[PDB]
Amino acid sequence: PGLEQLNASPAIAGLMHQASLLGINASISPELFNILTEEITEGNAEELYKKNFGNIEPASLAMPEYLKRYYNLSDEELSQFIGKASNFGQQEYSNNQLITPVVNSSDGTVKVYRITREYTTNAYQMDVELFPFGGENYRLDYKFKNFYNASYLSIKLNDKRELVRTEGAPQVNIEYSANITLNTADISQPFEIGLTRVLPSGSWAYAAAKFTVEEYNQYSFLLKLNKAIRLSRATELSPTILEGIVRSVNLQLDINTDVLGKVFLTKYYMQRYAIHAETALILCNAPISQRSYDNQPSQFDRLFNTPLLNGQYFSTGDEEIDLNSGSTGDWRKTILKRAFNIDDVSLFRLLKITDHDNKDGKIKNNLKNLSNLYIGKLLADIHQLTIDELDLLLIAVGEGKTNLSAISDKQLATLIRKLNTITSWLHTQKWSVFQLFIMTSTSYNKTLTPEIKNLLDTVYHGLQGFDKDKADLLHVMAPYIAATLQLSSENVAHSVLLWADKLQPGDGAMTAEKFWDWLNTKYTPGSSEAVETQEHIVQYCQALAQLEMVYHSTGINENAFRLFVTKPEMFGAATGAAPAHDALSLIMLTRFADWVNALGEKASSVLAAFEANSLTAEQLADAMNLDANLLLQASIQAQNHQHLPPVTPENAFSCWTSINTILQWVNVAQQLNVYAEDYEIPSSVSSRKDYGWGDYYLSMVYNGDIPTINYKAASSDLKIYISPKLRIIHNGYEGQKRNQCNLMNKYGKLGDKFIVYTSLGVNPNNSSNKLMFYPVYQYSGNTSGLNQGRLLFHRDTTYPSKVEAWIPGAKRSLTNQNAAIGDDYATDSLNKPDDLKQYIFMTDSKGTATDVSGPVEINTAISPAKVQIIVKAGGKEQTFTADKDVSIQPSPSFDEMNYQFNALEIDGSGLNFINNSASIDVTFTAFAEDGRKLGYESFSIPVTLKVS
Repeated sequence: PGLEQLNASPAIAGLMHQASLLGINASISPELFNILTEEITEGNAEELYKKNFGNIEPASLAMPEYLKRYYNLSDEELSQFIGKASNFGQQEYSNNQLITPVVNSSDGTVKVYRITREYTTNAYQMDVELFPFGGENYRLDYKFKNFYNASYLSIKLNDKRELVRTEGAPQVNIEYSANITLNTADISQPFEIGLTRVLPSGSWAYAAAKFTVEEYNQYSFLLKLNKAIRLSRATELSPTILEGIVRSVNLQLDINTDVLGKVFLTKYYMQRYAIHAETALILCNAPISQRSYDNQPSQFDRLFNTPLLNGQYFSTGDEEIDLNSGSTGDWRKTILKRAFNIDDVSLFRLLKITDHDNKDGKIKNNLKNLSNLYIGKLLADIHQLTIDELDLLLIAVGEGKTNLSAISDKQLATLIRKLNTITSWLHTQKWSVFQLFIMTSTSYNKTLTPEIKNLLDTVYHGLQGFDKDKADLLHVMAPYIAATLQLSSENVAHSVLLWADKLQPGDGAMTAEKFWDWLNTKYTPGSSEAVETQEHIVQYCQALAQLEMVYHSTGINENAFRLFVTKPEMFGAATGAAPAHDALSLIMLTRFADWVNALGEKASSVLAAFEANSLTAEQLADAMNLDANLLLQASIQAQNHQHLPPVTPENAFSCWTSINTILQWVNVAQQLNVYAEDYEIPSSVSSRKDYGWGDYYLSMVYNGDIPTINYKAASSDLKIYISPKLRIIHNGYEGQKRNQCNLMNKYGKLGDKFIVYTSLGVNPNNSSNKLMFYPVYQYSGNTSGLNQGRLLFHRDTTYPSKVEAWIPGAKRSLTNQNAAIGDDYATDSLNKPDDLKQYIFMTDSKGTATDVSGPVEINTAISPAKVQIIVKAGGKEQTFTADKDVSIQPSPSFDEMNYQFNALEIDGSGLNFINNSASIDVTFTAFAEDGRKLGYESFSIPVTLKVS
């Protein structure tokens, strides 16, 4: 739980990137990872919508009740993603963005508007807002702060195009509204609405905001909203809280890996520590978010001014604040005092941890400094450390020369990690930070202690004439120094000497040899004055105390300790490099010792095996009494992930560093433990009784069913309710029509209007192919670029060729050079649509030729309204129009169109019954813009009555 062991064993965790780590505590599936990652553009919007959403139209999804129901989210949770909405059209900015759906009753369309506001000028002296009332007409709300005594005010879209001008001089605290119109050309670019007020002498004061207005198709909008929502449910954070994180971290409204990483770091910080979301964010290295959202006070005011000294923290960034300890400054210093719960002195130490460079206690008051001091204090706070402990521990890890200052985000994160790992470790071990500090750090403060004077005298008289040949130096040396040290045996001391020599602790690299030389040469006992080098020798002194602690602190088998000191190489050391003193290393020695003791008596065999290459896994297995394969797969597992010492199968068993890593694989795994007088009706009726083609046979209605039939019985009367859905598709059974239609779909959108050709033939002469081009001529229409016309064609021939279309009437030929294999268009210059009415001769210069006949003009436009449903029961036919009946109407798309009829009421009796059964005719039909019927598919719904 909480993934504590994953935190405990950094080696195992090290294999994986934090990004994956997120998967455990906060819910984000690999695919969800993908859903977050995909980029959303307006072009992409439709497909990604098909991607992210099913058949549902965005008009259906946009309804607020529908979302709540679908997501199973509370109204508040829903309100967090989407700007709040009133009963009225009025909507307001929430989290510095406006999100407004706008539907026009005329069109029957759903369009979602999103506006971005960013202040270029002022932000004081100005407040401007923009609301979309409808297409092309917007309401502008602007209020004035600051004073300007102007003759008139001009609201300008750009330097040129003033939206509004006022003869009166604007006054204080009055938001004034003026209706303004913005064009589609205007909307496309994020424009700057600038309010300039001119007073005779000023002459003017200027304040302006940059608005980004985005039009969203129903589909894409839901997608982007989707990411906002999925984030909030899974991470379990507020959409505003996330908003701060995203807005803070990267470009507006984009969810990135870094952003996820930040959500994760915070969650981890808050899971492990009492810390609330806002404080954990700063731990994550963030700046205090000054914004106020959700009717909550900003992170900053809540952080600093929940209590009141008697002043609201301005956080201006202008004010110089006296942080030194030893001075009484502004109330601002007092502000800091209540917030952190610190004295002036300790605050000074805080500032110093924040910035070593800052000579006097003065602060810029910007966000960076506030974040830096707070970082120092929280750095102390999350772990169980006072500022003293945080200071020693920072110097001990070795970091604190280094200041928070401007520090790499990468480095702040590293610092966070180191602190987290060690703190959890000390916490487990029952060791204080100071105890750790005395042992870790290379400090060794220079002083002639009585203890030191005594060691030296004994050793000095002891070592004075030493002959290397006669005896081992360490051996001879061991009892002298041990004698000085309290309760250390000769062996313990000898092990210590080895470690000291390997470590070389000091600003001056030190060796016992260096040490002895200095002693003989320079040192005199009982003399106060001495060579400055002494600081370095003092280094030796504290260092020995240090090394000794490692042995006692870790609790290592003494022989094993000698082994580590004598051959750190086995422990994965550089073997040429000094035995490591790090946090990573100290834990390593400790885990190694515990392991040795666990081995117990057998440990001699193991450690001995350890001296040579003889120790292996599965040998290790017998000792641990774990299954051999467990160790072996630990090894495989080690080999696959990347580690500080790399791990290879040859090596998995022979070198110790791999062994320690493999064992951690073990720790992780073990942790996971791994009569009739109603209608005696048929119980349904949906079979294609008949299917009919469009009038022209160009388009048709593909099979889609009338889901069920219901009925209510009355005296002589019958009420039957039906739910038939309509489908319109443009594809032929097969042939040229499909090709032409494919061209229309590929090259153009729905309602567009254009000419297609009925009869295509191969030319006698000029043709080897018996193959023909499939032409269609597009017009300027709903979606047309510059051109009046474009000639579209589909060519079967694989080989590259030029296609030319010649017109006898026109006497001009549209040309395409090296047309694409599948489909291509020859643009028309000095385009006249009338020309294309005339007979066209199309050919490849190479073997293909075709002659086109029977030109037809077609209008693809179908209002959902024009399409109908017809019914035959009894004497009278019944009809139902789409506008009333179609709940949501489909966006014009060439690909397909679906129409939904809510429910329809139908006649019965009459419908005369034959063979005691009768059917109710239901036929779906449609009519396009040019005036042909797209097709129709007729259905039957049978009914049975009494029996004669």
